[PDB]
Amino acid sequence: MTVEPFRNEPIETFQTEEARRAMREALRRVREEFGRHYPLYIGGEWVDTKERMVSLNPSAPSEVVGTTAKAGKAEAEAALEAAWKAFKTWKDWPQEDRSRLLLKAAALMRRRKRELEATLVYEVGKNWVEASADVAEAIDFIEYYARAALRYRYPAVEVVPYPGEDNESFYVPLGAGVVIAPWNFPVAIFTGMIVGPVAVGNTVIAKPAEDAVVVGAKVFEIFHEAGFPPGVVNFLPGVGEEVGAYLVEHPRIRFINFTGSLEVGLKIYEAAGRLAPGQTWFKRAYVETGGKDAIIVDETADFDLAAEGVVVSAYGFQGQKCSAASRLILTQGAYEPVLERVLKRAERLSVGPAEENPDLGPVVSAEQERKVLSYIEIGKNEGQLVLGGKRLEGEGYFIAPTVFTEVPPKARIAQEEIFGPVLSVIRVKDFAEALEVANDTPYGLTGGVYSRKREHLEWARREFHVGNLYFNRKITGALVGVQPFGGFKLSGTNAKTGALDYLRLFLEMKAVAERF
Amino acid sequence: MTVEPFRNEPIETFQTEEARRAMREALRRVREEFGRHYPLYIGGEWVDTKERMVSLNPSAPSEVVGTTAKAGKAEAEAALEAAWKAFKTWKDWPQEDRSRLLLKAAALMRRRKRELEATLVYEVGKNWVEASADVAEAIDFIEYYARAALRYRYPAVEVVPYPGEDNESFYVPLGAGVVIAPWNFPVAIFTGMIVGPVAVGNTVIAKPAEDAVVVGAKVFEIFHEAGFPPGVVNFLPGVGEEVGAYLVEHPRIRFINFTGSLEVGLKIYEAAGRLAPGQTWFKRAYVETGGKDAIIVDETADFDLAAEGVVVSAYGFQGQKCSAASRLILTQGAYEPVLERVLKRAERLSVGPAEENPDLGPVVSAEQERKVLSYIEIGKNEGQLVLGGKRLEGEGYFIAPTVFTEVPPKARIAQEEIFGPVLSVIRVKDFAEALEVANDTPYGLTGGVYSRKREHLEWARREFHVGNLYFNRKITGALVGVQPFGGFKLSGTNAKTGALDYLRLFLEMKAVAERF
Amino acid sequence: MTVEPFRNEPIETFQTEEARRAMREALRRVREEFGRHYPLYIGGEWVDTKERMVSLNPSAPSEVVGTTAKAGKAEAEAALEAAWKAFKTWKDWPQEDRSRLLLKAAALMRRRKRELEATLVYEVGKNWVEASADVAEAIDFIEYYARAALRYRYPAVEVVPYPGEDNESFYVPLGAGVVIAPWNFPVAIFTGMIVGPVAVGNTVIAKPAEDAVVVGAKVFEIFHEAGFPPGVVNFLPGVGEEVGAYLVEHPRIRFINFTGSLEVGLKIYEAAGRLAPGQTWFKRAYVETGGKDAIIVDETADFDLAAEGVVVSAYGFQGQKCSAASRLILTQGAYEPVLERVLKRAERLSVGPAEENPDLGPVVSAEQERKVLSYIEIGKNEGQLVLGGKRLEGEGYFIAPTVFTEVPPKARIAQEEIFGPVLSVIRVKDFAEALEVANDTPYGLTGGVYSRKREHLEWARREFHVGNLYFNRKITGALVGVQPFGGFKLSGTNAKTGALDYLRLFLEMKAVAERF
Ligand SMILES: [Cl-]
Ligand SMILES: [Cl-]
Ligand SMILES: [Cl-]
Repeated sequence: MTVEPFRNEPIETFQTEEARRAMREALRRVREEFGRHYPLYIGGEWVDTKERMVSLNPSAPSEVVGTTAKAGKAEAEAALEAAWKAFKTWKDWPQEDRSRLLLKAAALMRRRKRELEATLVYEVGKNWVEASADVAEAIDFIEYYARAALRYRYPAVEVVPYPGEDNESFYVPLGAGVVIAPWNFPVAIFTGMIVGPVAVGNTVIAKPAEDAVVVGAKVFEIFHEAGFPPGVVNFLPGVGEEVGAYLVEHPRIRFINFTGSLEVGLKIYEAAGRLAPGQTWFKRAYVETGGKDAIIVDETADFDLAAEGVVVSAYGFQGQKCSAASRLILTQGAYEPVLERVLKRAERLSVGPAEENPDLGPVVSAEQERKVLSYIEIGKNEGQLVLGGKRLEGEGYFIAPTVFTEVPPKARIAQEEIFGPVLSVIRVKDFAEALEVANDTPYGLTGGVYSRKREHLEWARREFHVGNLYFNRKITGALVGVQPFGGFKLSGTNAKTGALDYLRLFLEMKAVAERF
Repeated sequence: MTVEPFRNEPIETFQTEEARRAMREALRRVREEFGRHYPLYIGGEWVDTKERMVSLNPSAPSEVVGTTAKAGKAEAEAALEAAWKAFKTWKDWPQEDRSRLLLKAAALMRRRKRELEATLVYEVGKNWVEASADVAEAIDFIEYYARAALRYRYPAVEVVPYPGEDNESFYVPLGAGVVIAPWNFPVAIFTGMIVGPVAVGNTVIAKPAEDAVVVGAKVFEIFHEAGFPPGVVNFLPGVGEEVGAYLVEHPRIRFINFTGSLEVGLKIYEAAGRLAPGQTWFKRAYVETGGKDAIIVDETADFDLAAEGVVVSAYGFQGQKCSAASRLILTQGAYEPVLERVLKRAERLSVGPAEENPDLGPVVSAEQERKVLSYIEIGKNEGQLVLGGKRLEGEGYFIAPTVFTEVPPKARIAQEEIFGPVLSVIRVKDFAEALEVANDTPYGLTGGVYSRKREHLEWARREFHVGNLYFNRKITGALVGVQPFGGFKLSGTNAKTGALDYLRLFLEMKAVAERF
Repeated sequence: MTVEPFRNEPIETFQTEEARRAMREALRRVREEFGRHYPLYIGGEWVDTKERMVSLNPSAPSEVVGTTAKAGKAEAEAALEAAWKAFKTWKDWPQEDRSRLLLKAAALMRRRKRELEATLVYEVGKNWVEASADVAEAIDFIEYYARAALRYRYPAVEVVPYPGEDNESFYVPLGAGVVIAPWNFPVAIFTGMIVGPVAVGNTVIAKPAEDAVVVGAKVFEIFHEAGFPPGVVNFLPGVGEEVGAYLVEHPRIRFINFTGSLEVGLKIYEAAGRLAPGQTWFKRAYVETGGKDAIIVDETADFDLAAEGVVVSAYGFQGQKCSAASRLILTQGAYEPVLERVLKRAERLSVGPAEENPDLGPVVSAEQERKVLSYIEIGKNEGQLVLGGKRLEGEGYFIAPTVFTEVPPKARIAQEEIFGPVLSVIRVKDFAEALEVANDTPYGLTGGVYSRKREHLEWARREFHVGNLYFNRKITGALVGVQPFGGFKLSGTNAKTGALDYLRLFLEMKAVAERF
């Protein structure tokens, strides 16, 4: 290697005066910047449009964080032309050259770290630390994929030799594809889904989520300054069901990288399986679709340690994470002790404008608020409400940390992804039944077990069917490189991000033999 | 990694009827082409000249084996322009591509093996087996270097990482250089010295020895058919002192790869150290300059095995090898037993036209004959002639296997390289004195020890100062890859051919750092 | 390994009170030591002489930092006898034993770090940080070569196996050689050129530069305390053209390791190519001969970052570095913005006695002052003087940072190494022409490019023909292990210091086969 061994970007806690000072100034500059307009980015240049996308401050929705241009079918076609044209030469860049480009991008992102975090606080309502972890993760994706990509450099395939011939197998990129990102990790997942494919030679048209178009534009400012060739990466903020669907169904889109709801993921995967008119390849579609994550606690666990991890896992970023603990499965012996600790901890959580660095900020939008409050009403008819369950006063979309107990395993609130600060507690007899209930959902993304009994931990290691399992610690915050992230069942296609395998998904192999 | 592991090309022994049949047919085809004229090869095409070179059959010098063009200064300049023009793009070829080209050349040579061996027999007087080993070695050089070159591909240097930077070191070729080859291994060494530098990106101007211009041209027929780009390899048969010296002293020759006499090697090394008018680099000159190799035998040895190895080493190819055993150092207890056995074996050696596969063919030329006969006369005044020492009947330059005994260590025939079938026998007290006499010459190429005493063998491993040492076996016929070949002291610059280290000599290193 | 992974010795910045305190005390003790006399070091003992070498303080030349004995031909012969005698056994030391000796030497040097830096400040006029980097580099050479040498331990050569035989190839040291060092890095390069050869079994006679004999003696005090066997390393301060030339031309000197001017390097390389009377080997000569290093800046660069790097690169240690940026090539779009920033930065540079830790100390000697002022006069007739260009008031050899602009690419000041604080600015149309001008000098040591355009950086990576290339950072201060140091063309033989390959230059290979 020609760079130092990968290390995860430290997540800022803001305990020191220097950190608080830097963050206050970043928050103030971003705030003073409200209302700014960001154009589309196609073929290496910013391109404006007549229509626009508006991004509001979830902590005070009367405030416009900023606006962006709006991509329709015409802009989609333009981006496609630029991306395919760019692919023609981008695919031939030595891998070392492409990786150095990503490393430059990571360096530029790191320098604008505070600013990006501040933008997350205002645009999507993350408190300070949640914002810091998001940006740190994005930096990690770039650093990790830059190095990982070199493991696939020409000619990387291990083959069996043959007398009188040279037999060489190597990987080549797929082409131009589309990236459709979520709003909950608008810098991290947005960046990761883009730079992975791009690092190995693909070109990308990125479609940021409606609620996070501004931070997406700022990421592209970094790509532009880094110097990615025209067409290699394109920014197309717009409506998913419109320009997003258009690209997914397009005959000239080689692959689709998607992270979001199961509803949309199911549509994309189905569409990808169809041969659009004139299409000349079988589309590849990678989808990460969330889950209904549970944390199990048995009577041998450290109850205080468990309650702490459950609260962090269930309410971090208002429970708006595909990794969030939305289910708490407690064995008979641990039910009371753990539930009482969880409630005492959760009732002390603060809720307020994200800029104030509360424990919980607001949910991301009115629509999200509607969805979460709606599930709370359903919950009142399925389980026992024992904490919160209501909207708080204020313009922002504030929902109090909520807890339902005595919830039936097959209740809607114990099966459907709510994506809000709502925890469903399920009582079970023992560990065996705990695993039963844990596995009995259509998902399989994250999971956790708090227990001191080795046999239960090792049993879960083999039988708790989730892609990311954690013992005696929070089940959120998967670190790039450390914990390959991706699930099973309806949580997606198991495309592990922050793992060597991720890049192989954006490559195809060629075997060339020469008989001398 | 994309081809089978390296293996040495089997040396044909002609023990089967099919092998003999094939050789007889190759000999017929080759002699039926004795009238052919081979032009120069410059910039991808054969270019003829007014003057010419004539090659005779040393087994019947009135018979012409062929003629070639004769390169002068004008042709040297033409080749130089073509080689530098080619270097500009040849240096940028992926190493994998350059290696495949060599592998193709090896495959072609292997298919024309009998034809080349037959040409060696008629042009330089090698018997069948010596001819076969020569061609097999050339094939080995191509196969080995094609593979070794890949160990230096971009970016191959191991460096220490530094924070915030990419530090990449890699190898790059030198440019255009001249290869000046000997007549004793006109296919193997001629091929090795050319393909080694070429394999890693350099371009070469090859100047074959006057006595083997025809077989040198046939090697280029192979290079041409293999498809080396115009200018990469150039064929310039001509007078060493003329065209050879012109290139060596030229300010635009980047390196010189030479194998031949010490006399010429010393001149070349001195010239290489000077800055010619307008020259913009420090020239690298690699010179292998023969030796005065000895085989030591103590009283614990298997005398029959030793006598066999001595005869093989001293008279193989009429002793015209830089590795030939020209000194036989015997301790008191081994003297009589060994000398009598060597004499009995040597007196049974046949001598005659090489095509009849005798034990010994003729020496290569009238000049060589004059030199050898002169040393024989000198020997008569320094030691006691006990075998041979006469020219044999026929126009061919046949000289009988010769043995001198009671030769003083510092005698001219015990110090100077005769390059003929002349073995000097020196008697010593013990092994320690044997090592002292072995080391006391200006040379250090090959050497051997016949003994069963482990302490004597391991002692020699450390104190017998020669680049290639052999225990209880012949000291000639070093195999590519198995025995890196090159010596110490006045035997040259220790450029180990058939070894990974050989290619490093034709590369320079660049270190590029990028601060992100 | 039996030691921790190599890490570069930290370069002291002296920002903390502890560092300033330690340095002030070291400077005071060295100063109080002025006038001390150091003898020659031959055969493990200090040997005085009648004549002496005088070392003055360039910041106040009336002060004698110290004096040393003076080696003539008689002392050279004595050192040669001691070095060859020492080689006899030193070559047989297990590599692990030799490396541990170097590690001990490094530990002793590290403990006397402040003292050595202080000696550099007074003897050669380096400010505090330049002095710190010099000593840190020396420590790095010892630490790096100690480990690197183990990679060559018996039996290190990868060979192809053969049926019924043991085939073992291994490296052995060359013998006793001479090291001729420069005055600009009298601890670093002096140490590196000595310990590299010595680590693998060679013995050395070291000839320090006239202006840095005292610090050279202090290095030998460390070697002595470390315990290198008598004769392994010898200290011979004296006149280069006298005792230096004597050793270079001597028939019993096996190799020459030289760093200095191109004029002397050319003479040494030529002499090394000659066979002195009675010489029994082909001499090896490694020469690093400086350069005419340029930094290129295009219109896409961070002009502030570039101006800062240019000033550090051009004036660090008064531009008395073979790596110093003596040329600034600016494209049309970057000319004005960068030149104005360079001038504003350079005009603020302080000049004064090195002990005061100014930005620039004095040039090293009266002769150097004469040479630099002379080139300034030539510059006034070739380009436009826009800053400095004069001597400052004081006894010390102080020259103001100088800048010439509108300099013709082929002007003497844009082609010849001035080795002073003189920068030549060259205006060009674009990057293509920038590379043209950059490569058009007889040298090829260091180079740099400030640019944000990936295509220009990657183009330079392959076409800016210098051994050490840096992007968006200073082109001086190559770190051992991180950036193999050595150039192309007339900058030397490309012997990369602080790289694994460096040690191979002081070894020759032996292949020993045993047929069972
Ligand atoms: Cl599982
Ligand atoms: Cl030896
Ligand atoms: Cl280069």
